Amino acid sequence: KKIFKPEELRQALMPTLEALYRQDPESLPFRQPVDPQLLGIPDYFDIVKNPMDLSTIKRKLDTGQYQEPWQYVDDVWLMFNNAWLYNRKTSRVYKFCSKLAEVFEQEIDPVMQSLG
Ligand SMILES: CO[C@H]1CC[C@H](n2c([C@@H]3CCCC(=O)N3c3ccc(F)c(F)c3)nc3cc(-c4c(C)noc4C)ccc32)CC1
Repeated sequence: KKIFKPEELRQALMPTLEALYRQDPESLPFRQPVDPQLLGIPDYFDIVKNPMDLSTIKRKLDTGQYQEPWQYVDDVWLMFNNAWLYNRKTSRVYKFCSKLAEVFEQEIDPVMQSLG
């Protein structure tokens, strides 16, 4: 039973977020919030109720909004889940999402090792 102290957590989690950002081009569609007006997809917020993206995860990590690892993981998962939900499996964005989820599953493992 491990309970992370706040700044040990930020230092534990930030490398996993940097690993997502470092995927180029795969992280590019995820670096800023989806703007349905600019992209001419007005149904986006009908399907994606709770948007999430790397810039929002970064800001939340930087402002102590993740008190335990599972809250951070939840938001990362949410940004993947939204992208798989909204996009077709053949699309670049969908395949890029899968690449990032693959990276995340490797990079989050040491933190998970510490918890269990
Ligand atoms: C850096 O400026 C950005 C790059 C990605 C651009 N983009 C693009 C542009 C549109 C024009 C065609 C194209 O190839 N884009 C693009 C550009 C860079 C990419 F890495 C990429 F995978 C796709 N499509 C986006 C889709 C999404 C998306 C997500 C995430 N979930 O549901 C949807 C819909 C998000 C961003 C998309 C928008 C401007």
